[PDB]
Amino acid sequence: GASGDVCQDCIQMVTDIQTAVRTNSTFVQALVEHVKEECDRLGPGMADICKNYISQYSEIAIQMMMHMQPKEICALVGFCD
Amino acid sequence: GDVCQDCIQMVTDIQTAVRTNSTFVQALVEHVKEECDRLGPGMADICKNYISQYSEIAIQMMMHMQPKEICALVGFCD
Ligand SMILES: CCN(CC)CCC[C@@H](C)Nc1ccnc2cc(Cl)ccc12
Repeated sequence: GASGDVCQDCIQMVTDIQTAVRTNSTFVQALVEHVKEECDRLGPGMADICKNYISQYSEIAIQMMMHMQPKEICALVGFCD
Repeated sequence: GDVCQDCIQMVTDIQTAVRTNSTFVQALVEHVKEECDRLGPGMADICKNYISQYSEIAIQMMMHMQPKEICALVGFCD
């Protein structure tokens, strides 16, 4: 059903994200920089803290993500199971 | 390019799931709240409260945005 379609879509997306992290040298940098820019949407005070949190934990989060299976990442976010 | 299209496909199906499955949103929000426990004591409650404060906003914004817009917002497209 529809929930089942979302799960498979997530597995497909996550598999390709991992292939991008391994084969595209500018992928991670472009994503992290973009998410830092999105911190501006939260507030004047919140944006500075948000940007600092991403800078601090981005590498570890990507490294953690890379040692997980696509279905595990999707089950973690809630798109699978 | 593949990631962008995968995101558009996933987001289109999420919007279909929200419109056709009456328990989808509730199950997702409750699941993400349960995942806050991985942050351990102290941080778990702060995380659960952030979910309870932004879930409606995030879901409504997501339901009124096009799949490509949501994907460009997260950074998977453009
Ligand atoms: C929320 C914190 N995140 C960082 C992204 C840590 C992710 C750690 C866990 C869930 N992932 C996992 C990593 C490795 N094996 C697993 C096996 C099972 Cl059954 C479930 C989850 C697993």
